[PDB]
Amino acid sequence: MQIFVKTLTGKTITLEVEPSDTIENVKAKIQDKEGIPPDQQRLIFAGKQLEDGRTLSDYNIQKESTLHLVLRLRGG
Repeated sequence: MQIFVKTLTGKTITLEVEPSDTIENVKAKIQDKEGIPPDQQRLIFAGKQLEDGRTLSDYNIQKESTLHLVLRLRGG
C-alpha cells in the first residue's frame, strides 16, 4: 500500500509499504529514499509518536494515510 510522509519543509514523500511492516523498516525506507538517518527520524500519526518495534497495523494505519516526519538532530 501507498502512504505519504509529510516533512517540515513542505515536501511529501510517497512510500510503498505493508501494514505488516515495522516502524524500524519504514524508517529504513525513508533513509534509503531521502538519505535521512533513522536516528534523526520521529514519525507522527494520529497524535502518536510511532515506536520502532511496532508495525503499521498496530496503529491502524490504512492505505493513503499521511505520516508526519519531524527531525531530531543530535547537536545544537
